[PDB]
Amino acid sequence: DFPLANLFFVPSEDATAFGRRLRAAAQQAPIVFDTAFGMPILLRKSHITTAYRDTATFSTRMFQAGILNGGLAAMQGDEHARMRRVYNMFFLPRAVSQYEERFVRPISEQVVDRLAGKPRVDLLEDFAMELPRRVIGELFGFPAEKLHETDERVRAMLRGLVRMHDPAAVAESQRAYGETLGLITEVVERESRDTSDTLLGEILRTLKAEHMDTIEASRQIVLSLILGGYETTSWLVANTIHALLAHPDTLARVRQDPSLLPAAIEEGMRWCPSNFGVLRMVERDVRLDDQALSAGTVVCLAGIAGNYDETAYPSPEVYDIDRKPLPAANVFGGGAHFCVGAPLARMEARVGLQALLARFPGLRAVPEERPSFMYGAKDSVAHGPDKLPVLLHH
Ligand code: HEM
Ligand SMILES: CC(=O)[C@H]1CC[C@H]2[C@@H]3CCC4=CC(=O)CC[C@]4(C)[C@H]3CC[C@]12C
Repeated sequence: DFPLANLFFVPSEDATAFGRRLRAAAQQAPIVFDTAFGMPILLRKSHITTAYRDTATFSTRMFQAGILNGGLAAMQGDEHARMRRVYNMFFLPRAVSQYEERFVRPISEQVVDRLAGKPRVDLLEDFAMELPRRVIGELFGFPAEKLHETDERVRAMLRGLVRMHDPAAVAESQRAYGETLGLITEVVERESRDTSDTLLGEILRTLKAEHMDTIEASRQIVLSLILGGYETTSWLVANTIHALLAHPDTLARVRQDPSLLPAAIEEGMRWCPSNFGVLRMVERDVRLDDQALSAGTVVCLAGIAGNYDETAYPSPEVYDIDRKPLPAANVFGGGAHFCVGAPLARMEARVGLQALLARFPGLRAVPEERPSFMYGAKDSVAHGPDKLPVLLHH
């Protein structure tokens, strides 16, 4: 029906290959069928914009088939709106500033402390993964090590949400959720008590006030903070520091002027996105110009196919934090489901990188050890590096 393509599981030492591959595909056809994802990938900007706006035709009901069933992302319409308002409260600008001052700045200093006393470290495992894990730890009131133990299971959960037609991926996702249910239940039970003094405690109290604090709803709060708050945020941090390490003159500008960090992060989401976009379910036969999609089909909206559009972003292969306006991020989705955690993720990248750059004026990539980039790095559902080895001192 649509041309066949292999857009995702392709390794390269070039961080731009992923973005370039999606743009080139979009130039050849508006929709491709990906041989690994097993579903159509929409690449054309106008079609993606139509799809994000029309939730009656492009739903998230495919999440009712997997481990997110019962959670926010699987909800539609008014049910979705009501729970979305609860989540929104916890990610308002002032709430985020409060997390920055109370939790994220001190944690970032502690994570950077642990890198001291070593000539070289891997910023992927030792920084990019560590910081978001410890922030979620703080939100749960549980030791970050307990989350560290779930890494394989977390990635197994996510792989089956994306490759949802692959029986091995779906089975491993459901099994991994089963194998994490004890920890999730323990966290919910403790922070459901009147003695809770954690942010998760506050979220569960708000659900209780709305008579929404079912067993399933409370487990799904915890699940969403793990999958988005820990794992997915790690790769944004990783890709931003890679972009700076790969462009030493820009890294030096940003250490001398930390007010440039928001720009470095936004341009990094364009230049080296950690995500392609979203999944949607076609709810009724629909025509997109001369393209036809059948009711029941699950699709990917690959919003990042526009990142390397040279009419929009001249010299798109250049990491340029001076672009104006800054590029609109495509990694958080769109429409009514646009990532509710995005303010926290953006703030963690800024505060974490600020602490790292201030602490290590000599920071530089290990010249000899080039990272390899792929969608699916380390069995994740992210486009990112396999390692970020650095030298910390001159
Ligand atoms: C770089 C970091 C992150 C990326 C790239 C990301 C990406 C995404 C994407 C693509 C979606 C689906 C949007 C759609 O269907 O339109 C999403 C939804 C969601 N994310 Fe994030 N996420 C990140 C961090 C976070 C964090 C830190 C949290 C929580 C603290 C979080 C919680 C959620 C939730 C609850 C939803 C479902 C929203 C809804 O369906 O209304 N995510 N995220
Ligand atoms: C590939 C990627 O990074 C994106 C594509 C679809 C996104 C997900 C969509 C659903 C979702 C809802 C949550 O509550 C947590 C985050 C998640 C689990 C998202 C994580 C990141 C994902 C997996």
